[PDB]
Amino acid sequence: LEPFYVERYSWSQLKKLLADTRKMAKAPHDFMFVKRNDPDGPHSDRIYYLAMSNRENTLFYSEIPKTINRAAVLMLSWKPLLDLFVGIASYDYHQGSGTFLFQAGSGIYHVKDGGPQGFTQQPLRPNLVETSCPNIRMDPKLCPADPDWIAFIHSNDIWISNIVTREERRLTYVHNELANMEEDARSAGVATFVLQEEFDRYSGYWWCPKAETTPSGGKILRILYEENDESEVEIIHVTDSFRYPKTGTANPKVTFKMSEIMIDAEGRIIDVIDKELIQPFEILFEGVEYIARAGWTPEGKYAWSILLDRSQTRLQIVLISPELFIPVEDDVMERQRLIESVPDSVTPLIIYEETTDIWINIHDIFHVFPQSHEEEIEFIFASECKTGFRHLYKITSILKESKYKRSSGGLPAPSDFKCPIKEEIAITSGEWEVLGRHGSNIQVDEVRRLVYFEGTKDSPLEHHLYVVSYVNPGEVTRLTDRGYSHSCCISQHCDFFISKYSNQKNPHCVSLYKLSSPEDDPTCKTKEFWATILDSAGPLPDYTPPEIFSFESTTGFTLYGMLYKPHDLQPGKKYPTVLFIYGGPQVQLVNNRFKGVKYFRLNTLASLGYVVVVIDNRGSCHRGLKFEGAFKYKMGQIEIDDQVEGLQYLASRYDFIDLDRVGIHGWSYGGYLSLMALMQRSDIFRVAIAGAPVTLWIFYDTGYTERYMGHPDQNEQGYYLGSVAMQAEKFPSEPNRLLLLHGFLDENVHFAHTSILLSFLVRAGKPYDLQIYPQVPESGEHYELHLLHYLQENLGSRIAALKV
Amino acid sequence: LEPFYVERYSWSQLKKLLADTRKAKAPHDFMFVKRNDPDGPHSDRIYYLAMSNRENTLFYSEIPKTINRAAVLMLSWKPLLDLFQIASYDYHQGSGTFLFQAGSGIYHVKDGGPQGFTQQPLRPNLVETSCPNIRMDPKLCPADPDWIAFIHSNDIWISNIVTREERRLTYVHNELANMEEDARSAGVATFVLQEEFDRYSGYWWCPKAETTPSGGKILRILYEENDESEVEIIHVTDSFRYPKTGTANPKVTFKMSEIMIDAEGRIIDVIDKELIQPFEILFEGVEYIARAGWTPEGKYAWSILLDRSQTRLQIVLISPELFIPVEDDVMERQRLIESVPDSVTPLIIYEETTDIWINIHDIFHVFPQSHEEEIEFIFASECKTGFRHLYKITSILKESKYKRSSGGLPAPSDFKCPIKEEIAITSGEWEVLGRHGSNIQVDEVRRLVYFEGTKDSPLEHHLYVVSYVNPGEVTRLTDRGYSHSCCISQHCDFFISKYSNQKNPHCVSLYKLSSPEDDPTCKTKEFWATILDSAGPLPDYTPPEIFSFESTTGFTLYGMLYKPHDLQPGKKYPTVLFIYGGPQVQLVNNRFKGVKYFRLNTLASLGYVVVVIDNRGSCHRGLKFEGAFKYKMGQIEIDDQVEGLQYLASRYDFIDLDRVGIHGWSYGGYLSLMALMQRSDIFRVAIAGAPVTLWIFYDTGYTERYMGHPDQNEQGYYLGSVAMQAEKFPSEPNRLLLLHGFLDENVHFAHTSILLSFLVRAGKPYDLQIYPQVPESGEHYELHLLHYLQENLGSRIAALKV
Ligand SMILES: *C(=O)C1(C(=O)Nc2cccc(CN3CCN(Cc4ccc(Br)cc4)CC3)c2)CCOCC1
Ligand SMILES: *C(=O)C1(C(=O)Nc2cccc(CN3CCN(Cc4ccc(Br)cc4)CC3)c2)CCOCC1
Repeated sequence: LEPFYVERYSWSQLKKLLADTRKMAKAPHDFMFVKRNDPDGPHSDRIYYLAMSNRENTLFYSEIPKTINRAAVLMLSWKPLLDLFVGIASYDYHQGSGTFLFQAGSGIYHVKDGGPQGFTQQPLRPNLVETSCPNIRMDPKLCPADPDWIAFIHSNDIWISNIVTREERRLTYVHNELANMEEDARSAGVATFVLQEEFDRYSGYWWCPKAETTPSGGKILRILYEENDESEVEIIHVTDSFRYPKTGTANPKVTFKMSEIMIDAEGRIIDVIDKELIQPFEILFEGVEYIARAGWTPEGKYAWSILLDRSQTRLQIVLISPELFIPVEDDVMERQRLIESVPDSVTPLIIYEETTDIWINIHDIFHVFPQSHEEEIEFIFASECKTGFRHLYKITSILKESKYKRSSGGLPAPSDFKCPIKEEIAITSGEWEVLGRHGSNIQVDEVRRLVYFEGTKDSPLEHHLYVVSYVNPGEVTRLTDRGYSHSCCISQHCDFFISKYSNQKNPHCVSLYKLSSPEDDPTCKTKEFWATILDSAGPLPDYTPPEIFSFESTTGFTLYGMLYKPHDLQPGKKYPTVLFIYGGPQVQLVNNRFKGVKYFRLNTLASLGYVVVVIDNRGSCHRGLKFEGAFKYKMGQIEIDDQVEGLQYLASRYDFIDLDRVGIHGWSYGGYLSLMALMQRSDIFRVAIAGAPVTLWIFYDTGYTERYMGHPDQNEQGYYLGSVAMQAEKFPSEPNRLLLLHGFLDENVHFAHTSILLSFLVRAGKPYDLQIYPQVPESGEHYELHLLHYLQENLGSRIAALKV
Repeated sequence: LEPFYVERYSWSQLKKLLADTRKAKAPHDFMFVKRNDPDGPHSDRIYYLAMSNRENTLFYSEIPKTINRAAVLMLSWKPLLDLFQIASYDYHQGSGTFLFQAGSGIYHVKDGGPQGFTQQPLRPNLVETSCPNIRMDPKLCPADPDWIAFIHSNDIWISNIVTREERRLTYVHNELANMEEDARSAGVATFVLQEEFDRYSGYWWCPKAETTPSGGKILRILYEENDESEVEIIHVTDSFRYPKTGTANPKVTFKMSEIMIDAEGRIIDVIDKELIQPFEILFEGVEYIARAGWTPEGKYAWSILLDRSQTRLQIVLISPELFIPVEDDVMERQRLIESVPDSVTPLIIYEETTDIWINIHDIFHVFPQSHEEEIEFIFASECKTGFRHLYKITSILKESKYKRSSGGLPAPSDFKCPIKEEIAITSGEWEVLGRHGSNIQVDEVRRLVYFEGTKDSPLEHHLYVVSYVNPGEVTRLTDRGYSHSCCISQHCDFFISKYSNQKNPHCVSLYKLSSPEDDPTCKTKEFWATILDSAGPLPDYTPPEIFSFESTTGFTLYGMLYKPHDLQPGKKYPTVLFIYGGPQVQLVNNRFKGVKYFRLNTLASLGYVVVVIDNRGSCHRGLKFEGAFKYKMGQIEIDDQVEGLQYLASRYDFIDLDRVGIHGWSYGGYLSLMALMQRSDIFRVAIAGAPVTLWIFYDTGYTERYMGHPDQNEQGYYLGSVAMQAEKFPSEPNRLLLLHGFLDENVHFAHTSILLSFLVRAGKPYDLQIYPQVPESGEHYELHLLHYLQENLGSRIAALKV
């Protein structure tokens, strides 16, 4: 078997090759369906959505016709909703009023469409909400109970503002803008760094969906909101500064407040009353580090929250009555009578609790039914805690008065607020997961008593949409077609769904499907294609898709991989191999989706003469908790076995794979594994290129690290064995084998990781290559040029093998 | 001619080679104290600082009245201090008090005063404090050695070492405050003055106490007070005030603490005094306080003041009568301003200009005042002939035409003093040295001045003496064949020389000075004793050859040549040019290069020709030679380097002109980048360590001296800033390697960072090594550099690789 040698391009030639082959718009999303209710007209529904038509991500609408010509294919045209001469990330809407609300740059704007006002046939001028606030307003939201009222965040404080009356009032005085960050670490209504980065919770305030009428003929509006104290939280610097909770250090001090807003009959503010918890957060919610999720019951009787312990191994869904909140009062005497005024019946309610020896994966599935009985609550939730696969469970929990009495002056026991479980029915089950993250949610038809959900049942390589009864769960009907991964949205009216779908051969597509029922059984569901929203571009002419492969592993699981065969393959000749790797939690690289946009350059590599290989090792997602839990406390210790195992699977089954000439490359967790690879399996991997790698888990945040690696105090040996900075001595003593790439201003994986590795590589007298991108298209081009040139001169080419 | 290829070693082999080949401060800050004991054997005790891996500390040696002139006396080092349960020191002849900082503490001891001479180590006595933070820059009051001053959290404090009384004199800085919020300091020299003018202290004791009626006294401290509020701020892995070229330097003034002491040495009172008119009014156009002190009797403070362009120097006398108590009360203040007579004016005793630049030095000697309207002093200047010579000046202290009471502002020449006389003491195509320890010692009895100079050669420093009265015969006291660094005893009967040459490691020796009985002004020297024996020629080290070549520019240029060891006939070798090439430095001279530049030898042992050349701009060749790159930094240095390379090559067939690398640090890293950028044909690889890449990112004091304000020099700043010219770099990799420390506070990493941005944006390849924070860093550097040169310049694979 002869070794193949890649063309040795000059730097100038490689640059040109890359510029020619290079020669990604946000596909429509945030769909909403509004009925036309016009019997004489041709359209059942208008859909609104966000999309890029190098453009503003903006609002569009399309017309859903009552009938189609089933001989032809209908392509909906995109009608601009706004009169435009930055972007719109998200929008808010109120059905009764037809009020849209959204941020675009510095301005909060609003418009009406689809309400009592009727339906525009032309773009609307966005109406700016006037403000006196110096700085940018963030995270605006319509009050669902009065669309004249919005809320927003200015300088880490909650404000409300009336789009009719022009009235603007600050609700919280927790922070002053002209201040030092060491001086002021307090914020209200804003989710802190760890909750954004590690739990994907972006908002920290929640309009109560219902009014309460005042006897005068006015009303009370309400805002549940998280208030955070970051005083005790590590501060770090980047070429400004922010509060980063390093693993094993302090997370922010947290609590629930409730802003109660009295409005008169003319819609002017009478008074604002900031309320606090009757007993400090730490008493009422023992053991709870993070507020993962919060909102309200549909009628606003209770607020709810999903609460986690620091070790993220215990989850509690808790009901919080507005009555548990008493005004913020200076005088002890006056304050003392308020606490007596609160009855002992008004206690917190833990409607659900679960635990695992692995970890809770937080998700966006939680549906509450209307309350049929004061003493009960009925809800759908998803959990891996029963079977080790995320499944939907319909639960009834009893709102028993607690044993604990505040009047007595004692402290509450652990299980004092636990609620009995009347009913806990599994709606789904199997060796596959319900998806509850990154847009994946459920839709509940309360009339037909059905629930639409996305899942891995047909294959862990493809997402499909499914329906099932939550009343007598059995048959799970798949609604999307096989041979594609789907990302779906269901109309609130549950008579339509939209799928964004693709596969390795074909670019993403967006289609609309009409849902029907046979007249004899409403619970049974069929789908018919209705219209295209976004036509697939079509197979890329210059792009050759990889083949998906699998192999039963010695670890007892199937492992899936992608193999990019060298273009123009020669017989008898063995080729140099590049392993591209992520291999960390919460991510799957290997699935039936178009990889031609993001991983187009794995194709470019194949074109130069490299075998390219990707493998989802254990710890990767869409394979259930047991498969994910394999590296718990042992990050870095197993992933490279699985990668090597798969590489030897392929090498015995194909002989164009030259095992003497394997390179590995990855960003973030991949950068980490690329370093671990050269360190542990020096005999397999000739070169390792580490992009922005984790090199020292003690330099990484609480929410992520402690979930997978525990508190460092109780896992020094795992933290040590998983930290490449601490094991510098194990790298090769010959150069041209280790390449480090890092953004200087990285705020997720600090440059700190790369510098601390560099000081330890120097102490250990080890060689290294480094590249830095100090601030942007120009950086990307330099990366790809440097990567291809490094692989050529140090792996692929003639001169590379001479160099040893 | 068949090309030599260096043995291709592995990383682990090279690391081992460096480690095998790898297998302490010389006596300094000397002082001579007379024994004054007729029956005893010794004339003098000498105190000095030295290490014998060890703490730098105080030692003394015994100078014998006589020696056996057949033998060689090695002085033995007696430790003066007892180990505690030192970088500098102060001394007070009359009392024999030593004062010095050792770690966090200020200690003191007595030797050689009335209390006599110890025969054993003394126990350092701690100066007790209530101050939370570390005390800096302790100094004895020359008027009363019970009192010291020191700096604490950027304010001046005093402390009596007998009474233990402690008092803060200035209230300018709040320690517990944001560094951006509080930017005032007192008695402390700011970044640019330490870093670009080597002034380290910001306050000066008046050397005399004025007696009061009560039997008490008044002690005086002149101090600088700085406001750094408008100065740019930069942050490193805290933050500090860095004046970027063309931006604001600190706001500066003179202040004076009057300290009333009673007859038992208790502080009665402390009065803070400010200039009667602001600094900007009294000293028009002055930006920098370069130097300051007192006249020997304490009648005047003195100062050497520079303009922003560093082309005007003034020496100014400042009477204490010029300061008034700080009074926020308008009525009181006006009354105080009226009470100070118009006859009391700053006296500019000297003023000079140049179209090149002023070079600040440490030479300034004031003679005892013999008349009230005359001051007699010795200064040094390049401004008359373009070489630094000593001038004896007498200036007339007339009453000024400006009268404060007329409510006007003074005109630019109102404070200028007539020059009664200006006499050259030295002259010639050579310079008096006045920096890095070089100064004069004036003998006021025999009317002679000892000084250091390049008179005999630009490659050797020598000690010289000459009369300052009928200047003529300059006598060389040090011996030819060595570069010397010297200190003269205050009694002027001895001198010490730390000397070396290319072949021999540094040595320190004591010489006795004598006069023939018939002429005290004639001076001879006799060897007396060795203070530190030379290690002897290094066994493993092979000294380079000093060469020179007559440049087309019309100057002799000097270089050093390391011939490749075990030289083969008919074979040509790869050449490493090592470079600094910048102002204020000379790499090529007759000194031992076996410590600092030992690795240039290692290179030659591996089969590399090594070249070093002092291009124009380098020092010790006078102001005209230095002035070559005025406004044009980066545009001429590499021509000289290449001229000397081409010269060596057309004389030696063993230089492979097709395989030249260049390497340096700082200015040398700059020129290494400039080299590959302008002379791509000559240089295969540039290794740039801590390069300046953007002249607007460097400081005021240095950059504006050599390049002026950026507005006056758009083209020089552009052409001299390599980061502005990233597109002129090679498109082929393994030619450019950058080395930087992330924490550099002189050449910020920012220079490397901005360069990388433009290299990326221009699609250019580069290599990078970083030292994040320590002897392990140096070893890795040496290891990466030798291996890099092997792989990419001098080995067989290197030739193949192209
Ligand atoms: C890690 O999580 C994180 C990071 O991912 N950083 C990062 C930096 C730079 C680029 C990317 C995107 N990535 C997309 C896939 N490409 C594959 C590839 C391209 C080109 C070639 Br020639 C081969 C393979 C690589 C680049 C991601 C993000 C969070 O913060 C820390 C850094
Ligand atoms: C520039 O002025 C400055 C600087 O000099 N930095 C610096 C950093 C690290 C080391 C040195 C010491 N330098 C001594 C001379 N060596 C000669 C040599 C050694 C080894 C080999 Br293999 C060849 C030649 C080189 C290193 C100096 C200091 C001021 O601030 C900016 C950085």
